[PDB]
Amino acid sequence: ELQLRPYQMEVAQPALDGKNIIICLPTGSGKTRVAVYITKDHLDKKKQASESGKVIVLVNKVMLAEQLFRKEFNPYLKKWYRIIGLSGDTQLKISFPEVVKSYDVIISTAQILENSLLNLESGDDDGVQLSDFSLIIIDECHHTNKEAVYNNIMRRYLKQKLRNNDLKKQNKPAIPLPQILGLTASPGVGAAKKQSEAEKHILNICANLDAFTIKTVKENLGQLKHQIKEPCKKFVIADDTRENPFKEKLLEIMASIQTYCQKSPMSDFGTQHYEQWAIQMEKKAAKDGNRKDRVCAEHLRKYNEALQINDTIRMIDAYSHLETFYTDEKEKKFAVLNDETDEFLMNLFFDNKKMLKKLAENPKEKLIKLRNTILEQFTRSERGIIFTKTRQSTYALSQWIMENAKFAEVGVKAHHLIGAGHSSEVKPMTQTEQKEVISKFRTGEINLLIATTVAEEGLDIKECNIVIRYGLVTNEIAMVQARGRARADESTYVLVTSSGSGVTEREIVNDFREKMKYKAINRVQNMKPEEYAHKILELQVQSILEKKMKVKRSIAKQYNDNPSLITLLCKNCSMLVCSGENIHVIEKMHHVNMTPEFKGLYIVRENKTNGEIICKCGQAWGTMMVHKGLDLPCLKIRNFVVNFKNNSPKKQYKKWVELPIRFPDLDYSEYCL
RNA sequence: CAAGCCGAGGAGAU
RNA sequence: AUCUCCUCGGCUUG
Ligand SMILES: Nc1ncnc2c1ncn2[C@@H]1O[C@H](COP(=O)(O)OP(=O)(O)O)[C@@H](O)[C@H]1O
Ligand code: ALF
Ligand SMILES: [Zn+2]
Repeated sequence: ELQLRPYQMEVAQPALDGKNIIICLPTGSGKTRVAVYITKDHLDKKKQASESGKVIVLVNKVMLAEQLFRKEFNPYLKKWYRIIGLSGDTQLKISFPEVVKSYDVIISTAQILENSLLNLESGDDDGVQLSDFSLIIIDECHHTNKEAVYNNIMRRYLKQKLRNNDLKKQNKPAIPLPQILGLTASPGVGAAKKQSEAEKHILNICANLDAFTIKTVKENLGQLKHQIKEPCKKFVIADDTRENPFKEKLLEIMASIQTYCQKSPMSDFGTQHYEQWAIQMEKKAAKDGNRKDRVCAEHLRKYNEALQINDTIRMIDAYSHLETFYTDEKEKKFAVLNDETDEFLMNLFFDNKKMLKKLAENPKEKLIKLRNTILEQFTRSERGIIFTKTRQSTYALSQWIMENAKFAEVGVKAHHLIGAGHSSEVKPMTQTEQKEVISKFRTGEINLLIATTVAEEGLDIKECNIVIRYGLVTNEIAMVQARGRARADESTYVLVTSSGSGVTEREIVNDFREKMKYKAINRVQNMKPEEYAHKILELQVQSILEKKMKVKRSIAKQYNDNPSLITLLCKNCSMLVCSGENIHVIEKMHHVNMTPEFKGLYIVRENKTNGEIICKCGQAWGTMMVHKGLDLPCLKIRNFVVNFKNNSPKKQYKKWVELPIRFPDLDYSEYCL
């Protein structure tokens, strides 16, 4: 019961035979269906040729594999060919390499394939080679960039093609190369002010994919323009003239402190510059081992973060933020006990804690304007999406909807969604839970979704009525793909932000960028095949040379692997904590210090199962990892400082890998008895 | 369900 | 060439 549309056939017509190419069309245009038709045709062709038919699909997002397998690929091609879908959630009880030759239609996340290839290179596992496949398909080709996943794969493919081209003039024997297909909407641009640079970017993409063409549609183009409707653009601007009372009280506290330790901002409050100088102050103070400098800088950084959320968020949230913060601080110090600097700071806070708590309840905003727009549009509808920067923002919006009685009066449903993985002060969602909330939305049980970048790509929905960004602009690709998800016959696109910032300017950029994309695409579609080949070959060669250079510099990077040359100190107090040798490793990942001569030092805490460690000052250090019955105390380099044996250059890495010198794996024979 | 390692991209600054 | 903030994927342990 497979179906196709005219423009679909037109755009794919080259690839139906040979022509490893790309496809560029707006969202929800049957790209997936195009791919499915091509898969079926390609395999049928292989069978009629008495030749092995292997296909594979690659998606950046884990959600997307399940989506494609569920709704598009498995249904149509189930009867004809075996199909299977893989991801991180899935368990490859068989393995990858084996299923490569079992199900004959693979769908997989990228890093899986790469991992198998890399293992093959290592020889640890049988692994897999490109030859095994006959047709490699891709989605969201735009990711194919300097060190992106896809690009790693393609770099291998390109290398092999160069070898085959070398053989072409040396020896008849050659190694097969699978046909490569590409599927995207916006190949995107590398932030090029000029359109010549943009067309160069495009050509770089094509070369990274052995494109031979972009091959967009022209003839049925009108049918598509009719078929697909663009949401009406809407600018929303709100200025934070109010909020002076509360914010200014806090700003005065900040000034008090910068004077309290001679902190010259050299910039304003409510930005990143201030944060970054605060961090550089922290760096300097650790290089000094001095207090009142990194600690005060860190507290000021916390305050600036509170302010910057205030720029877009209800102040109550910032008060809760810092309330929890200093709560933990007091708990740490009491646990340690069970100086003037911290005393000044904590008291300085608590002196205004309750008063500022009272202030936080006062009204007077962008949030109000957003509520108005949402309510109005929902009444107009008689589904909704929100994008913004931070998960915390999504939660705050959900609370704002929950508490505000007007939204209840409207009856609009709403729930927040955020990305999998833990991001430090947010409860990490679950892939399963993401599916749940998504279906709740797709079942009408949720009418107003909240999401981060993850939602911007894929997440195909039949029809969404409202799309509203809230103070979120990064790059045109993000914005355009976000607009694509509107998907309703009558769609609306909104963008909210302050008028002081250049956010609106960035929006206008992305508009101009969209224009430039076509301006360049039409310049390349109408290009010489020979000149096209020359440019693409040069770009592919350049990319491969760059990768080789990067590999060589990386190889020369880590060569020291010194056993014990150092001393690890606490960073608040420059107190000795460990030595170069007393450390040991487990899982070739973690580090630990047994030899309870260390144990005489550290302190423990736990509240709410791997308990946390803290210093004799109160500095946080690490966790108590349960491994093989042992409660090994594992520490994070991110919260300590170095001193070499010689010349004492104080340094700091945040990641053990940064450090070339090596430590040994633990031998339990020591701990016996 | 918790914790940890690595890689990547983009926003901002040098 | 380099630093900070937000997102993706994979890997391990409980
Ligand atoms: N042969 C066809 N005839 C009509 N509509 C189709 C056909 N194939 C796919 N579609 C439509 O295309 C949509 C899927 O588009 P898809 O390519 O998956 O989105 P995107 O292009 O954003 O990845 C479906 O909602 C379906 O209605
Ligand atoms: F391939 Al699309 F939106 F165009 F997921
Ligand atoms: Zn300490």
